[PDB]
Amino acid sequence: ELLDSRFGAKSISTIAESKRFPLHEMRDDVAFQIINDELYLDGNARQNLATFCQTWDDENVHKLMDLSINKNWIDKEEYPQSAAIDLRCVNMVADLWHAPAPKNGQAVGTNTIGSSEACMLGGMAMKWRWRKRMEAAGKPTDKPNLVCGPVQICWHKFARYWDVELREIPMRPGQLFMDPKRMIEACDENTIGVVPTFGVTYTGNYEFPQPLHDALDKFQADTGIDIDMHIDAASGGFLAPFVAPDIVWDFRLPRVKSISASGHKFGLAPLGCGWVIWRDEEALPQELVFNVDYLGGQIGTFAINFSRPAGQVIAQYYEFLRLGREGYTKVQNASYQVAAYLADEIAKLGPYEFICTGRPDEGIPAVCFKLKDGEDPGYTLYDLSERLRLRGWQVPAFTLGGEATDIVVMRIMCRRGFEMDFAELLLEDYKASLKYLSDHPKLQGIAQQNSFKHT
Amino acid sequence: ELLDSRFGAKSISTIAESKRFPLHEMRDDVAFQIINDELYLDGNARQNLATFCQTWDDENVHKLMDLSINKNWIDKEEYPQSAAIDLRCVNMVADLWHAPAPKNGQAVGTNTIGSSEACMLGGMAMKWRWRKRMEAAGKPTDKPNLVCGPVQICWHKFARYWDVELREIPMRPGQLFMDPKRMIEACDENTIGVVPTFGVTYTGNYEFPQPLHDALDKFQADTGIDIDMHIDAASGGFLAPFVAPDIVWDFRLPRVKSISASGHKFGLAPLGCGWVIWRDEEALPQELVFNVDYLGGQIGTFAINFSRPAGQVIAQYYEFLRLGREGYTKVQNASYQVAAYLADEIAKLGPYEFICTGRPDEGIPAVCFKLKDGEDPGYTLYDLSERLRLRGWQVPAFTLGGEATDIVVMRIMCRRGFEMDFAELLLEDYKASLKYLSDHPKLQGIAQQNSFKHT
Amino acid sequence: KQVTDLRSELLDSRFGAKSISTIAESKRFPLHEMRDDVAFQIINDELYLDGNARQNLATFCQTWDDENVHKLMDLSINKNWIDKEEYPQSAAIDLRCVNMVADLWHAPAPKNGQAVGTNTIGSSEACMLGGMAMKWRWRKRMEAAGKPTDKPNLVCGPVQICWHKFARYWDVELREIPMRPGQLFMDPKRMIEACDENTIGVVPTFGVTYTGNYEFPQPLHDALDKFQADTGIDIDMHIDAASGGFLAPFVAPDIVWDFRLPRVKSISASGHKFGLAPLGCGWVIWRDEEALPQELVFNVDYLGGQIGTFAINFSRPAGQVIAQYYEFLRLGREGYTKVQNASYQVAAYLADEIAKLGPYEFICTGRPDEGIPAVCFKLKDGEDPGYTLYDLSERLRLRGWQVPAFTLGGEATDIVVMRIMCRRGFEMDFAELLLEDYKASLKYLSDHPKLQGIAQQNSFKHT
Amino acid sequence: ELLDSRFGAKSISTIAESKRFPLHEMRDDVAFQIINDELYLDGNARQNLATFCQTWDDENVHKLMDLSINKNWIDKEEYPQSAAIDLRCVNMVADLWHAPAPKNGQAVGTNTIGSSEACMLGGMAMKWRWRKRMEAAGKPTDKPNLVCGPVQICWHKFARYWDVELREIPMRPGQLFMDPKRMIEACDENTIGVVPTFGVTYTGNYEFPQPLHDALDKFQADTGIDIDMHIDAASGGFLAPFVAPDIVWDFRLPRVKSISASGHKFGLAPLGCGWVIWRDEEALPQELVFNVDYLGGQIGTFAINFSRPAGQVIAQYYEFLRLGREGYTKVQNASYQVAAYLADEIAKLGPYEFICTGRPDEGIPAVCFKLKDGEDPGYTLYDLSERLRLRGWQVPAFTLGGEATDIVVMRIMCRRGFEMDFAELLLEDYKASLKYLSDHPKLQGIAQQNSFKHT
Ligand SMILES: Cc1ncc(COP(=O)(O)O)c(CN)c1O
Ligand SMILES: Cc1ncc(COP(=O)(O)O)c(CN)c1O
Ligand SMILES: Cc1ncc(COP(=O)(O)O)c(CN)c1O
Ligand SMILES: Cc1ncc(COP(=O)(O)O)c(CN)c1O
Ligand SMILES: [Xe]
Ligand SMILES: [Xe]
Ligand SMILES: [Xe]
Ligand SMILES: [Xe]
Repeated sequence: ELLDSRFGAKSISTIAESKRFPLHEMRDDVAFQIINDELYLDGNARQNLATFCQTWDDENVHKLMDLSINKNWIDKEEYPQSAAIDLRCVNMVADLWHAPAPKNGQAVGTNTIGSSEACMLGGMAMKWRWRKRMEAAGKPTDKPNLVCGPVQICWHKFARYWDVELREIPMRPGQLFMDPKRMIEACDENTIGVVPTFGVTYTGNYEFPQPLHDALDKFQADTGIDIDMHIDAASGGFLAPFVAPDIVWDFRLPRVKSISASGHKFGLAPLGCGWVIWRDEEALPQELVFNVDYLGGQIGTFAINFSRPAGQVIAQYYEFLRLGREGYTKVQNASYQVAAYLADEIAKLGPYEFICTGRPDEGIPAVCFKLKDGEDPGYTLYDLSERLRLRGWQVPAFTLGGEATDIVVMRIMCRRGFEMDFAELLLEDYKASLKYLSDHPKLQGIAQQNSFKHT
Repeated sequence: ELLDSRFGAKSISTIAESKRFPLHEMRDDVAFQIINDELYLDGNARQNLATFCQTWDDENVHKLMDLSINKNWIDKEEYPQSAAIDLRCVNMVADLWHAPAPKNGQAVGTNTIGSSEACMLGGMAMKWRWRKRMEAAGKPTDKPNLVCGPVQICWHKFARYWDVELREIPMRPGQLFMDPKRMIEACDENTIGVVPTFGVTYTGNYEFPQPLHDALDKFQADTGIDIDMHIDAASGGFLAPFVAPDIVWDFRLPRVKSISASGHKFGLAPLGCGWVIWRDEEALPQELVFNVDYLGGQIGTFAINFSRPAGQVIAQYYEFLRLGREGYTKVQNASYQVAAYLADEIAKLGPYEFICTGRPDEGIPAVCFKLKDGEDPGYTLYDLSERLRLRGWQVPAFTLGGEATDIVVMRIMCRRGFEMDFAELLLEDYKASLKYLSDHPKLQGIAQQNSFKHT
Repeated sequence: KQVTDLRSELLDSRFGAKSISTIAESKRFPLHEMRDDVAFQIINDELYLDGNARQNLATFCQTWDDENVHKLMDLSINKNWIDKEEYPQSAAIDLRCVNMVADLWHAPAPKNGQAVGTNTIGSSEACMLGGMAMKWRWRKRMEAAGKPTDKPNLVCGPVQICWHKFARYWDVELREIPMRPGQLFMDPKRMIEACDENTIGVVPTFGVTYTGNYEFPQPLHDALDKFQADTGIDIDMHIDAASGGFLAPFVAPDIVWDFRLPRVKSISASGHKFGLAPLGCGWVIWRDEEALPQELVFNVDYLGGQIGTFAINFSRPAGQVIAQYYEFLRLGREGYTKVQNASYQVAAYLADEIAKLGPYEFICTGRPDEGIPAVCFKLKDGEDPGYTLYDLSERLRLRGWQVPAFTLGGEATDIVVMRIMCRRGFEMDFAELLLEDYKASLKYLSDHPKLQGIAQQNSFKHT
Repeated sequence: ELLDSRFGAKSISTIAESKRFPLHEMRDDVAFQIINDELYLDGNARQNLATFCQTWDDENVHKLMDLSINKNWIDKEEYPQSAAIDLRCVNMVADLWHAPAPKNGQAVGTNTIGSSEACMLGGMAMKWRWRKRMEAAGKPTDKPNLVCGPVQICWHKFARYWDVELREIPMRPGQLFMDPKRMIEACDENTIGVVPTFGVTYTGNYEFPQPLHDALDKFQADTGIDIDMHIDAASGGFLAPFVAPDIVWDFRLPRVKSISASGHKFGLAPLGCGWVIWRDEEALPQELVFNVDYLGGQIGTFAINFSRPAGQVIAQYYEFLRLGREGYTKVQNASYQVAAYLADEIAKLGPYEFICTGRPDEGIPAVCFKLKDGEDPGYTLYDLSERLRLRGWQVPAFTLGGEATDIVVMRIMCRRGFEMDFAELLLEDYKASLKYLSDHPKLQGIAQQNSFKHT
């Protein structure tokens, strides 16, 4: 007769008969506690330096989210003020990225669940534009390809799910990104677009759309093939407009037909928010828009999702209102300041070569380094990653894709709430780890599992 | 210069600085109040009988959601307990639908944001299975079609986005649903699958998979053509297993390779929860599964979205645990009792012809009706709907699709929280409106806009 | 052949248990206990059918929420206003409010440091108290003069219902100066005509419920002076300043309406209107000890000696007084002036904007020197824009708004007006959105001419 | 230069600018803290045994009241559900007190802010009924009187405010309440009615209506004069129906035309809730009723107040619903158990004579006693009351009215939350005080201020 020390009663196991739908009722408050108690086993992510997504808490965001638990984004009739708020965000994000001022006062874009949806949506519209143009000219439309650099996994999914051929320019030592030369070599009249990554996941560096844009202009000159771009700005999109307004990467570039980003990365929204914006009505094929009947007349949607919570848009709106440009600038500078500082300090502690050092004009606030080629300080980065985990930190070590499959890097993400003091403390732990490693030479070479690298 | 009476300070208009990204910071607690006050203009949906989604509030769900605001469903490393709760639900749903007990102890399915993503996933798997089968028979794969009845807009989206021809059997009078005879005429060797809708959005009725299944068995006998099904049980999927276990619609049928439903409809989860289950490992082409690397190995996802909150899954788990089968039977029975009462009471109040009378063996808890042909009681259903809005209720009137385009109906949705007393009150207001329309005959015919119908 | 699995009793989807109905079982006192949390949920659930009043522009009462008012109210649920013994600190606070209000209205500085006045549940109670004391003063002056006291009358303009109640309940004849086109208010000429030696007082309404205009007490005061010079009859006033009472002192301190005028013997107003207190708070102040006849004061024994009360109510919560005190303290003259100005800004903009949308004649355009923050208008005479204000009201309800249209009293019973109340929380942005919905409705009414003339029920007009 | 230690800032005194309206703004949170701090000087009433009103806290009641802060009882249009609940309460109270089942389904009554207004209202209705009768008979209506026993102050108010001669039958030793003999001596054709008090404030005893009713029946036989009754059941009204249903005091007696009670006494509602119910339509002269226009028709009010919170009615409803008869019987008995106990136990502690010992068939849960005539234990009750204050308790010692002005009583009110355990502790403190008075004989005779005795 198994008992539970919590309830002073007969034990209900969650693991026994977690394989069948449960047969019986159980008191609501007991069910709540059992789950609540399980959840203590989840991490809080504050010491997690792998993830990009918002992990900090603001009481106001909890209140907005909690008011919004039942508020259906798709139901414009019942929730007309949430609907209004969503459209302001669309306009505000469009403005931020130099979208040509919209003819009717309303920018062409949509909120999404994350950058993943936002990319498939950008992806579909590219395909359709390329398909329309090619049928008009009487040509085969069965073999579209996409040209890009070391892209996030959403692009591999989009390519697979929509039968487009992924021409990914491989990462290679001393050329880790998509350069203009290799881009051009991979393009022809079946290329639907080119996708630069404005903040490479693996390393934190920017892929600068301008030099690529110039190559595509030249390419049109030489071949007559007119290629559009879509900027995956999952993280850059809410960084560069504030701390590096000089970098031309957005709608300021004529070939850029759409951009996407994550609200719930550096836009500071809570998990469950992305954005995609098109340059104008022509960037978005009408065949893709579905009009749904409501009382005030009908509205068009381009989204994969239908019903879903409006909480994250309202929270996004709250970030936008309370910070503005002036506010976001100070926030993102804070992060860059932390990244820079970690970068300089870590350089002093071993023979490291730095792929990314958290400068605002090169990428996102991220430190990314590898060991110097053919040097051996007595540990690998997997080893050091293991030591830091014992001190509560999740600092991922992993190998790159492509022809740089030989290279192991360590990458640190600096997000909101990882302030200068927690960086100090990481550093103390970092140093203590180097010390234990050197006191225990036997540890070398042992750890060999990659960590989660994707978001 | 303009002041605000809440703050006794210079006014900030959210409607003036609404077009561009704001330049200045504002005090957090003022942004919060500004937004909080706007959201009072949203409805609370408790008198809305137009929607399927949960709008009831339970204190434990709010707590679970609130703890879960940052829990990343995709980050199995940091949130391993959330990961575990998710997998449990997958098994529990599979079990509910009579999926073959799984070999390795883990059923084949995934959580989704809603039924929209669930259906595209199932839709994509149908396409690939059909493709693989044609390529083996050395036949062309360029003209896929999908056969179905009056489906929810997500299937129109699917067919557009993925280049499949939608053969929608049209609603017509005395013939609203996909019947076996009409289904068979639309089938051929390019049909990727047939999708019954187990709870038709427009009317509430079930399309019964079993007689369709018999027709497809006969169809393969006669032509050698072996057509699969995917059941869109958006609403029925959490009703029938409890209050009509003897309706054979699920994996008990060999042709049914996958099923989807909404957790946030009758599965009682909060907004942002959907499910899709496949019959077994072979129903899911591996080319569609993506393996992400993590510390404890690697898990395979099939999902359009990537990062996204885990609260909904956790809340769904709460509902499963606290109610079980005995609980859910009680809960759904309650809604059924309401709808059946409403249908009986309303029938006595006008010259009405009923398409759906809210019985558990016919469909979901919904009453759906139209005016009897050639009868004219001095008003239209649009008219009665507008009178009802004035007494706070949202009871939609709209026209059916296909050939029944001519037909106006009123459709009442009974969800959790809309209890017998509330139904009594609506009944009073309905009578009160009937009277006011009879006292003011000039009102007949004026209102003619369709209401939100789609979920 | 069955396929179902049903239970043979009525169930509730919330509780997965047997149904309990509030509606049958609403007829007799209930016989059985029920679980507390279930009782609570059943009730809380029903209350979602109440409006939140944010789009209700018919009411004067406070509808905005402020976290601190909620906490203060929540601490005070049990605090009994009448129980000076147990809640000496609440008693102190109440006394401070009375002084601050007196002070705000230029009451003569009290001899003993304590003004003569009381808190009440709302203006209704305030007014009966003012009316009672007026009646008693007059009764005594006549008894002194050995005259008959059985036929008292009260002169006033288009007043709120409470005066109709007071007049009935207390056997006083109501000489209401009737509203009529182009003279909607008690004017000096018609007031004088109604006045004789049984007039206990004249009651200017400083903020008319129906329209929002001020009846200005000073011209009336002048007439009443001239009237004494001619007849020797000495008539008192009492100002029903229900709403204007917490407006003019901040935005129009030059309008002479209060104790600055010697005939004004008491003033009443609502804290839970432009006072900004939460529902259930009024005030009445007497000029001095002599204005409140001792016969009306009841003395009750407490441990610290005895205190005198002039209240209709006895036991009652102190929350609103404390809440009112919070408002006074946190705002001051400086804060009120701002908060009040904000509301007048909304009214002025609505009035200037709405004027452009149809053929309207304006009774009140929300100007600080004319009345309260209210917009009140009627259709111009003999214009037919294609709808009545009743119809326009209806289309507005469908968009969530409650903007009343109702007929005026007296001889103007032939006029339909629309009135918009602008209170705290109804800010410029919300006024922008009303304007959009108003425009949308006009467009709907113009594309759908059959709607004209159909709607004809009066909306709630009184507070 | 003066500082506050709480805010480490320039001091604000509430005592300075308690004289004039304040000039300046302060920070909201500071204002709030200042006030909150002063409130700590208020008692919490748990040891106050002088009062009648509810002083116990229940979480649900707090939430309801807090939901209802803006809910306007008069505004039937905006808060239709609060209106509906109000009306149910009228019906439940009517039934409770054996009112004749109302014709049209709605009993004639109204909620009020307390017993005081409810008494005013019943009083006016009495004065009108007599007025109308007398006019019809062509007789003087200028000299109305009221006959009553030791009434609560509201009846003295009633009489002054409405020009009715109060004929209060005075208390006298051995005869403390209105008895039929003296009642009849005071009655005539100008008597608007007799008011028995069903739970006398000063003592706790019931004035029994039935023997008076017989006296009034006999009276009408001898003289032709027909005299109505109003019961003041401020406290008795929510006691006898549960623990003494046999006492015939209510609408079972035909001459009872109206009854009034406090919700916030033994009705268990929070402060600000009273009831008055009429026997039927005819009991309530239509002159007194005012019709206000709303949209759903028009409603009749008979109230002194106009705008006011609906929180308390709602709270009252919750108490009714959750408890019922069976609950109320339990709650009320428990209080009687306490007062019975105190009465037996105090009896043993000195030379006391009891006026009221907390028996259900005699009065409310109160103990009221005086020192035995010509007996001197060496203290007065005033002295005992003061000793008890020192140890936290408020136990009032006062003198009775009329011809018992020679008499000092102590009176203990036993209300909800003053449970057996607290009585026990009062007894301990009671014994210690007597011991202190015994050891310190000088203390005797010194204290002489009457306590608050009225509610
Ligand atoms: C470049 C890029 N694009 C897409 C994504 C996916 O974003 P989300 O998880 O917000 O859907 C990420 C995060 N990995 C990314 O770095
Ligand atoms: C049959 C069906 N399938 C798909 C959906 C879409 O579900 P969701 O809102 O969860 O995306 C609905 C609800 N409209 C539906 O009725
Ligand atoms: C002039 C006037 N008098 C008194 C009142 C009554 O006040 P209350 O609702 O606060 O009791 C009102 C509106 N009710 C009013 O506007
Ligand atoms: C018998 C009697 N009648 C009337 C009242 C007045 O009650 P309230 O304070 O609820 O107005 C009381 C309160 N002492 C009472 O006991
Ligand atoms: Xe869009
Ligand atoms: Xe999967
Ligand atoms: Xe007073
Ligand atoms: Xe009433």
